[PDB]
Amino acid sequence: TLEKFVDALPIPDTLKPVQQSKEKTYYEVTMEECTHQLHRDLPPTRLWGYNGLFPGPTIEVKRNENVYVKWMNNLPSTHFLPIDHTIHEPEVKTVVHLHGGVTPDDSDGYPEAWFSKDFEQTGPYFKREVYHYPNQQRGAILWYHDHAMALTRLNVYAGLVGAYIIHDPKEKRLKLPSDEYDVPLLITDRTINEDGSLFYPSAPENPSPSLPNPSIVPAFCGETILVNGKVWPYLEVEPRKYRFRVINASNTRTYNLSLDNGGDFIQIGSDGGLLPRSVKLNSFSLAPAERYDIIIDFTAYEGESIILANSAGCGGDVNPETDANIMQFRVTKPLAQKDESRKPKYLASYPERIQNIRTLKLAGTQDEYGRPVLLLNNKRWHDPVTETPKVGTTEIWSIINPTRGTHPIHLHLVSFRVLDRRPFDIARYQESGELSYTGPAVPPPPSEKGWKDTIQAHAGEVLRIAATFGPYSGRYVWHCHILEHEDYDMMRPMDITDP
Ligand SMILES: [Cl-]
Ligand SMILES: [Cl-]
Ligand SMILES: [Cl-]
Ligand SMILES: [Cu+2]
Ligand SMILES: [Cu+2]
Ligand SMILES: [Cu+2]
Ligand SMILES: [Cu+2]
Ligand SMILES: [Mg+2]
Ligand SMILES: [Mg+2]
Repeated sequence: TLEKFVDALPIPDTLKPVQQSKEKTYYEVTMEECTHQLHRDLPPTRLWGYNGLFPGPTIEVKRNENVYVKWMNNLPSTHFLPIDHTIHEPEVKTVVHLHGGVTPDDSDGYPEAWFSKDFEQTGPYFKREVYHYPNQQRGAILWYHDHAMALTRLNVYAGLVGAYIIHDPKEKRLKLPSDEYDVPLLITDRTINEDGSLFYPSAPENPSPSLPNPSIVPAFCGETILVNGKVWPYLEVEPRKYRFRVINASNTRTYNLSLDNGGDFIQIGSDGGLLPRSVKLNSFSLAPAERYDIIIDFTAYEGESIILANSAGCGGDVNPETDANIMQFRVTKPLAQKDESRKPKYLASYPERIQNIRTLKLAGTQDEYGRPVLLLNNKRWHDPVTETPKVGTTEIWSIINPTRGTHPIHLHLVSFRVLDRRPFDIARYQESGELSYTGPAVPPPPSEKGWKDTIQAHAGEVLRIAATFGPYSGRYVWHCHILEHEDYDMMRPMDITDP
């Protein structure tokens, strides 16, 4: 397998605007097929990248910065990965979603607002070439990625992911590490052929002769882990505090991260911005689309090499020589100036009436070919909309998971608070539809006491979340963020209504 830790960690450059005034910022980003080497010892890999880069450029904005992005497709008219024509027109369709954006519905990247090459053909909900992001929200780590109907798992795996950071000037008072000591880490697992080409499966394990070819698969676990577009890279760091913006941009894989020297992470932020209080952690779970804003303090580790290790299995136990590793920190860079950054415990203050409660079951069916189809509340993507909360109101969603696995559930537009999780008897529930609890409520850990947009709904548990639906009304979605589930068919429209 590929030799670990021989490539330096790329730091994506920060995108420069086409035009900027004190009241509006305009960006243009083109999706291009490109070639990049993913490891020292590989030929360059064919990729699809925002501005021909993988990951895409990091976009940095301020809170309330009035931003417009013209996202353009300059990709070829055929895909290089296997398309299953049975799960749901040009073959290649794209649309960009700003994950976590508090975004008007026509700029949110609705899966059926897709466009082909040069906007030549467009989906039924296509309305505008230039997206508007008012950024009227808390400072946070966001990210952008492809969201095209039934192609998301392919377009993302091809390389269409990038970080988007919202900076709230008020948070400067905290003196958190910044500028060159504030580094995004976009983690993607991939399987790469000896010739450098990406591998994505064209059929699952099931040997049924019925299956289409290609056929969608239920989950993808990559052989190799990349960070910022390089396999098992190293980052040289000074002996001081750094801020890392940690993004799981993988299709299916969940990571459980630790430092191999026993050092701790200080978590300062979750998907929806800073936590109320920082949390000292020896390890944390990071499912697809979750973000952790962390400080690592290398001050006491001068000279050390420190592995960012993974203990979570994906289709089996981790292999210590491969997916047990993420990247390596080398604390060998000479300290360039005194570290004036801080790691305050007390970060933010967040103070309500519940207007409605909603019960949602994570369900399955089998399709005509015998393949598993994953569903939200036993409905299909194209069923009439059922999640129709009113604008300005707060609901509790009780998400019941009787399946055997965890699903990272994401709601667009909003962030929400976690109330509790509670285990239930699956068999009982499955025969009767009655909830019977096998233990007490588990209140959220400190990591989940702030604002989330993507949340792990564990097997055999009821997860309750509380969300206020706004500020905008219109047509959004919610879905599992395992992309293989999302595409078939664990995604539903969500209408925030306004009389
Ligand atoms: Cl700093
Ligand atoms: Cl985990
Ligand atoms: Cl609101
Ligand atoms: Cu997303
Ligand atoms: Cu999203
Ligand atoms: Cu799922
Ligand atoms: Cu989405
Ligand atoms: Mg740079
Ligand atoms: Mg059924």
